[PDB]
Amino acid sequence: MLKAGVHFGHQTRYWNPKMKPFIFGARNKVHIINLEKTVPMFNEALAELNKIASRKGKILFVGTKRAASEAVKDAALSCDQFFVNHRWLGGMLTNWKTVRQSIKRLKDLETQ
RNA sequence: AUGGCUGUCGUCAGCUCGUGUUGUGAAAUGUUGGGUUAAGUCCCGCAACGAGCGCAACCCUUAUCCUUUGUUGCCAGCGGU
Ligand SMILES: [Mg+2]
Ligand SMILES: [Mg+2]
Ligand SMILES: [Mg+2]
Ligand SMILES: [Mg+2]
Ligand SMILES: [Mg+2]
Ligand SMILES: [Mg+2]
Ligand SMILES: [Mg+2]
Ligand SMILES: [Mg+2]
Repeated sequence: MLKAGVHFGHQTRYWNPKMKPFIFGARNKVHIINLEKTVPMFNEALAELNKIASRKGKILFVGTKRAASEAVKDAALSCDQFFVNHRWLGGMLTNWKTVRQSIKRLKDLETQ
């Protein structure tokens, strides 16, 4: 059921064809998602995230679009996980060996 | 055939590498873009993240002042010559 609040979908422009099964679609030439399809998927995702946390893992929230910036740092501060709040540095994971020095370099400033 | 040394483009601001990513590949990106600088100088942005040789600084000299020392250098204030 509609556990959600009020979003009823968005993104009138440039709709991706391969998302047709998730589209309900109607008003004011703006697509609206099929929340009936969403709820089982969101619950399934929520259940899985838990399993991971239960084996002790990090989730690394990612959301860099202004609006959500503060929303992310807070949600990630709580739950003691980690987050990326601003521009995602290309290669932040593929070459972790190089960004590691930047972290170590950063740690130096805080201590000094 | 060479070492060493030297001129020259040019004291011009450029030249590259590690990892990552893109391309079948030669390669590309970074190093491009908006401003700015004498400067690849700096800031912002950005599949790039960092680094090196260059630029700048550290060197010599010149322009002001202070402390120390005062002869073979100096003579403001004192004595007569
Ligand atoms: Mg390849
Ligand atoms: Mg170049
Ligand atoms: Mg290039
Ligand atoms: Mg530029
Ligand atoms: Mg430079
Ligand atoms: Mg750049
Ligand atoms: Mg120099
Ligand atoms: Mg006299």
